[PDB]
Amino acid sequence: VEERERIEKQLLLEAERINEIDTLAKAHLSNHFNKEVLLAKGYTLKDIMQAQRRELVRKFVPIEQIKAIAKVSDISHIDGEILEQLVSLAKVNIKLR
Amino acid sequence: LSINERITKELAEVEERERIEKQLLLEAERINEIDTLAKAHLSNHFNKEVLLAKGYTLKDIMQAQRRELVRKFVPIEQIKAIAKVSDISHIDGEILEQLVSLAKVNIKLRK
Amino acid sequence: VEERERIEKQLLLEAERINEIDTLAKAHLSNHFNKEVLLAKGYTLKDIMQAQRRELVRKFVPIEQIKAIAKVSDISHIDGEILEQLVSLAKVNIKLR
Amino acid sequence: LSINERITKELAEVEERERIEKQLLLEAERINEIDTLAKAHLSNHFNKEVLLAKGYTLKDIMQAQRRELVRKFVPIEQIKAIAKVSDISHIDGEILEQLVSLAKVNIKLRK
Amino acid sequence: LSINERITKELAEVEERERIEKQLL
Repeated sequence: VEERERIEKQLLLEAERINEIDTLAKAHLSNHFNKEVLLAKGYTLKDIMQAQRRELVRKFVPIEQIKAIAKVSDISHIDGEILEQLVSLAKVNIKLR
Repeated sequence: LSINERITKELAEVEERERIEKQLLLEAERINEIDTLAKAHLSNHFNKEVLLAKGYTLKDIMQAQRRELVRKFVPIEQIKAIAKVSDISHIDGEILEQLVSLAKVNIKLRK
Repeated sequence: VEERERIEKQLLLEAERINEIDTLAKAHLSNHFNKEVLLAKGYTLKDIMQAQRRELVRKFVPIEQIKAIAKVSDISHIDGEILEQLVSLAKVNIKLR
Repeated sequence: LSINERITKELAEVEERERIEKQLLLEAERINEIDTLAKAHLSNHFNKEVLLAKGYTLKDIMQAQRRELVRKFVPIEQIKAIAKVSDISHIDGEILEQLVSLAKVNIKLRK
Repeated sequence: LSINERITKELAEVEERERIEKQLL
């Protein structure tokens, strides 16, 4: 049953990550990307989270890093570990901001 | 081996050599970029001539120049975030390529 | 996989040789023999390099050495180790020049 | 052995002797050139007579004269480049022929 | 001994002599 215990551990980890992302996004980007209205428009939870992450990168991370570190200007299809690096850089940017 | 098997082998052989030629051009551009960066942003003591006199491979010279440029331009926090560690002594590779891209962005915005 | 590693070593060696030859040639012979225009005219990379080497010999190395050391006046067909000796002598000549 | 086999053997035998005769003429011209060079550019102590008195083969005399001419005329850098080494003590041969050709070029341009 | 180990030793050697010179002054 400890397998489900560790699954629940990871569930809590990603839920806390989602909560942090949402809280920091609400005070930074807009109310138009709130979870309720995004769900009403018909987006899944993971899609909502990744869209919010990409918008976060499109606010703090400058474009030049995107076309150099992420190798593409459009964050529309870069998702993955590169997106993790981008959101880490965005966190650094908002820290220094 | 019919005619189609001849054509496909010929085309694959030609494409392989074309890709190799493109790789050679890419390596030449990499060497030129390393030369320009070392001349413009790093001290004379890191010139290829004196480093080669000390008995270092070309690739070692390239990665040393890259590691020095990252420390000079990229802040320590960005290194600790992207590379996940402070030390760049064992980060040569694709992560080093991302770091030098960030250093190029830093020098572009600095000017 | 180390066989490909040494192949890449030799690739870097010849790429550095090509880069050095090109850089020294551009400032010495002409812009007409630039890699871009030579490629546009339809010459392979090795053909471009050997043509640049022969032109280099035709600039620094005097003709008498060519018909004595290389045994022929025309560098058009001498390519090989003799061409290596000729380009070495050209390097010596540009050093003393 | 038919008639054609007779003709081809006869022609090959004749050509072999002609090539040998040409080789003998080439050796005579080589000896004449060595004599002229030793007389014109090298000291009397390297004359064939005194060297032979010291118990040296003819070929040794030729290569010694050549080695001395290369040092006298050809600069040390050209020797280190073409012959890949500074010492000419173990470079007798085709490389020595190239070196003496360069020495002939040097003496021609000197005048 | 890599390149970094050369640079750090060189800089430390230079700084030591500079401190000695300051001590002499």
